[PDB]
Amino acid sequence: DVYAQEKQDFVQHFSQIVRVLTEDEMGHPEIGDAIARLKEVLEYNAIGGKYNRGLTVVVAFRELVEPRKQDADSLQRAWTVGWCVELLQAFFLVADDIMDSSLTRRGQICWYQKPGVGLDAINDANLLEACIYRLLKLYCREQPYYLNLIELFLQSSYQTEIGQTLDLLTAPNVDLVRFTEKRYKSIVKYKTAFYSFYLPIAAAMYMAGIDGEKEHANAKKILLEMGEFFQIQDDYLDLFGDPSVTGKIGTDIQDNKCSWLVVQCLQRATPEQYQILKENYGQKEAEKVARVKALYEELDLPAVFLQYEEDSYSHIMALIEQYAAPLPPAVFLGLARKIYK
Amino acid sequence: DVYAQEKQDFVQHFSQIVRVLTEDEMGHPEIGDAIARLKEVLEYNAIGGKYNRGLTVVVAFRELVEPRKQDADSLQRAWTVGWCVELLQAFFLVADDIMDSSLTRRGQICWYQKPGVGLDAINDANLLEACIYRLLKLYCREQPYYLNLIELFLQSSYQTEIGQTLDLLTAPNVDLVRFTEKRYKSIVKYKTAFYSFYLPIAAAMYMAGIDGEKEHANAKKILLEMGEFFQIQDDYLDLFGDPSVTGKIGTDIQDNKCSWLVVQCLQRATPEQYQILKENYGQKEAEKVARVKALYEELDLPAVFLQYEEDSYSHIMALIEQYAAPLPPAVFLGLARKIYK
Ligand SMILES: Cc1ccc(-c2cc3c(N[C@@H](Cc4cccc(F)c4)P(=O)(O)O)ncnc3s2)cc1
Ligand SMILES: Cc1ccc(-c2cc3c(N[C@@H](Cc4cccc(F)c4)P(=O)(O)O)ncnc3s2)cc1
Ligand SMILES: Cc1ccc(-c2cc3c(N[C@@H](Cc4cccc(F)c4)P(=O)(O)O)ncnc3s2)cc1
Ligand SMILES: Cc1ccc(-c2cc3c(N[C@@H](Cc4cccc(F)c4)P(=O)(O)O)ncnc3s2)cc1
Ligand SMILES: Cc1ccc(-c2cc3c(N[C@@H](Cc4cccc(F)c4)P(=O)(O)O)ncnc3s2)cc1
Ligand SMILES: Cc1ccc(-c2cc3c(N[C@@H](Cc4cccc(F)c4)P(=O)(O)O)ncnc3s2)cc1
Repeated sequence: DVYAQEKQDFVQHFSQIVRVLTEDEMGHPEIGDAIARLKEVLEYNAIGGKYNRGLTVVVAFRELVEPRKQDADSLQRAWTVGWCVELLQAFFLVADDIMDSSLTRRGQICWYQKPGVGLDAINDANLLEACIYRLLKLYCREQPYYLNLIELFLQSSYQTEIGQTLDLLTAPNVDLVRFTEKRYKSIVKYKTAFYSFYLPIAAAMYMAGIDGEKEHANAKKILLEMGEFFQIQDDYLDLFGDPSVTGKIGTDIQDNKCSWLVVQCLQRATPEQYQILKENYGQKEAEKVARVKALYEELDLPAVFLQYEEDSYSHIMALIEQYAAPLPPAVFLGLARKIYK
Repeated sequence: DVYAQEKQDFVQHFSQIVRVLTEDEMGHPEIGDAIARLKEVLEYNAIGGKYNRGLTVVVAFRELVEPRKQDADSLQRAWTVGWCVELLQAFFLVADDIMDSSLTRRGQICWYQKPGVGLDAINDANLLEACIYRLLKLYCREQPYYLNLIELFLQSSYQTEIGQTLDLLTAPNVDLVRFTEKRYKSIVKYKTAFYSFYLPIAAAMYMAGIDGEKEHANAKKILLEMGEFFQIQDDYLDLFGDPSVTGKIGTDIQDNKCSWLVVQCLQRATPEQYQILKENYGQKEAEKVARVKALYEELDLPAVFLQYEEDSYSHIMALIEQYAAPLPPAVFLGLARKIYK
C-alpha cells in the first residue's frame, strides 16, 4: 500500500536523475560520446526491478520526518538517495552477472551479454558506482548529513564486496563441507542484508537527523535479522516457489549454491543421504536436480522452513518491541509485511 | 633524488597498510577467509611498480608543510594517502587487464590470469577500490581535510572511468577516422592525467590546508599539461624506446591503439599512405607492425616528437611561472624533472 503510493513519483524521478548525470556541458564537448554510453547503461540496468530498496528510503523518510519539513526539496533528496540505493544495486548486479556467467536478469539479457558490450560492462559497473557520489554531491553537498551518507554508501559497498568474496571462496568445486550454517549466515549478512535492509533505513535516518551510533546499532540489529530471513525465504522459493507468484525460475541446485536448503539438508542427512546429494548437486541433467528436490521433500525441509518462518516472525516482533524506540515501529512493521507476505 | 630519499619509508609503510586492512577482529571470525583473500590481492597488485604517484604525495607534503608540522603522525598520514593513490591505480589496472585481455603487467602474470582467479578479479578490483576509503577513515577521519580527500578520490575515479569509456568507444573495429587529435587529448586528460598528475599533488595540498578552488585550478592547469606530455612520451617510447631503458616491450600498433603516433601519422599522411597503415595497423604478423614503424620513420615522426617535446617543456615552464604561486615551484619542477628525463 504505502509503497504503491510512493512508486509513481519515485519512478518519475529517474528521468531527472538521468538529465543531471548526463548533463553534457558546452565546455566539455568531447566526453559526449562517453556520456551517451553512460545514459544507455543507466537506462538498461537501473530500471526494470521492483525498486523496493530505493523505495524504502522514501517511505522511511515520510515516517521519520515531521510533515511540516517534507518540502519539495527534501522529498526530491529522498527520491534521489533512494535512487542511489538502486544504483548501488545495479553496480553489484552488472558485475555479479559477469562473474557468475549469468544469461538473464529481470528477464532481459544481462548487459554484459549484449553484443558490443562484453567485459566493457566492468567499466560500466564502475560508472554506476560513481553515479551514486555524483548524485549525493549534486543534491546533498550542503546538507549536514552529507558525509554521513557518503560513509554509509562506501561502507555498504565494502560489506557487500567482502560478502561477495566469501561467497566466491565458498563455491570455487563441489565441496559441501564448506557449506556450514555459520558460513551461510555470514555470507547473507555481508553480501545481501547490510545493503538490502540496513542501508535504506539508515539513509533515511541520517536524512532525518538521526545520526546516533546506538540508534543505528538498534536499527541494524532488527534489519540484519530481516535480511537473513528474506534471503532464506528466497532460497526456499527458488525451489518450491511457484514461478507465477515469484517471477523467477530457480536454478540454485544446478549452480551448486550455498543455499539455505543445501545447508539444512547436510545438518540432517544420514551418511547415505550425503552421497545421493554429493551425486546430484550441480548436474544440468534435470533428473539430477529432481532427485535433490525429492530428497529435500523426504527430509521434510518445506516444513523445517515453515517452522523457521514462524520462529523468525516471533523474533522479529521481539526485536521491534525492544529496539525500534525511538523510531516509529511502523518503519520496521511496514518492511516485515513486505517480506512475511 | 628527492624520491629515492622517500622510497624506503614509503615501501616499508605498506606492511602496516596491510596489517590494518587485514586486521581480523575476534568478534568477526567468519570473514577471515575473505580477509585472507584481500591480503593476497593487495600483496599481488599494489606492489611491484615504481610508486611514482603515491610517492609524489609524500614529496609534495614535505615541500608544502612547515617542517615544524611534519610530526610522525602527519608523515604517516602522508604515506597512507600516497598508498591510497597506489591502490586507486591498482584497482584500475586489475580491471583494465581483464578488459583488454592483457597477459602480463609489471612482468608478472596479470592477476585475472592466475589459475583460480579469473573474473573473480572483478570483485578483487572493487575491494582495492574500497580499501582507499577504509584507509582514509582509519587514518584521517578526524582531520579537517577528510571530506576533501574523499571527494578528491571519488572525483578521480569518476574521471578515469569516464576516460576509460571514451577509450573503449574509440577502439571497439579499425576505424581510424575515430582517431582525432581532439579525441586523443580528451582520452589522455580523463583517463590518465587527472589521477596520475593532479590527484597526488591535490591530495598533498589538501593535507597542508590548501583547499582553495583557484589554487587547485592553477595546480590543475599545470598538472594536466604534464600528464598530456607524459602519455605522449609513453606512446612514443612504446615504439622507439629501448626496452632496456623503458622496461616495457611495446605492442601499441598490434593492439590498434589510439596512440599519439597513429594520430600524427593520419594528420600528415597522403591518401596513399592512409592505405598502407589501414593495411598494417593491428596484424600480429611482425612485417605488418614493421611496415608501420618504417612509415612512422618515413613521416619524420621521431623528430615531430622531439619538436613536441621542446615545445612542451617551454610551455610547462611558462605555466609554472604563471600558476605555481603561492606553491613552491619546486613542487612542479621536481615532477617535470621526473618526466622530461
Ligand atoms: C505522518 C507523520 C510523519 C511523521 C511525524 C512526525 C515526525 C516527528 C519527528 N521527527 C524528527 C526526526 C526524528 C527524530 C527522532 C526519532 C524519530 F522517529 C524521528 P524531524 O526530522 O524533526 O521531523 N520529531 C518530532 N515529532 C514528529 S511527528 C508525524 C506524522
Ligand atoms: C528493503 C526491502 C524491502 C522489500 C524487498 C523485497 C520485496 C519483494 C517482494 N515482495 C512481495 C511479496 C513477496 C516477498 C518475498 C518473496 C516473494 F516472492 C514475494 P509484495 O509483498 O507483493 O511487495 N517480492 C519479490 N521480491 C521482493 S524484494 C527487498 C528489500
Ligand atoms: C507485519 C506483518 C507481518 C506479516 C503479516 C502477515 C503475513 C501473512 C502470511 N504470510 C506468509 C505465511 C506465513 C506463515 C507462518 C508465519 C508467517 F509469519 C507467515 P505467505 O502468505 O506464505 O507469504 N500469510 C497469511 N497471513 C499473513 S499476515 C502481516 C503483517
Ligand atoms: C623544507 C621546507 C619545507 C616547507 C617549508 C615551509 C612551509 C611553509 C608554509 N606552509 C603551510 C601550507 C602552505 C600554505 C600555502 C602555500 C604553501 F606552499 C604551503 P603549513 O601547512 O602551515 O606548513 N607556510 C608558511 N611557511 C612555510 S615554510 C620550509 C622548508
Ligand atoms: C606523478 C608522476 C610522477 C612520475 C611518473 C613516472 C615516472 C616514470 C619514470 N621515470 C624515469 C625516467 C623516465 C620517465 C619517463 C619514461 C621513461 F622511460 C623513463 P626516472 O627519471 O629515472 O625516475 N620511468 C618510468 N615510468 C615512470 S611513471 C608518473 C607520475
Ligand atoms: C626540471 C627539469 C626538466 C628537464 C631537465 C632535463 C632534461 C634533460 C634531457 N631530457 C630528455 C631530452 C630532451 C630533449 C629536448 C628537450 C627536453 F626538455 C628534453 P631525455 O634524456 O631524452 O629523457 N636530456 C638531456 N638533459 C636534460 S636536463 C632538467 C630539469
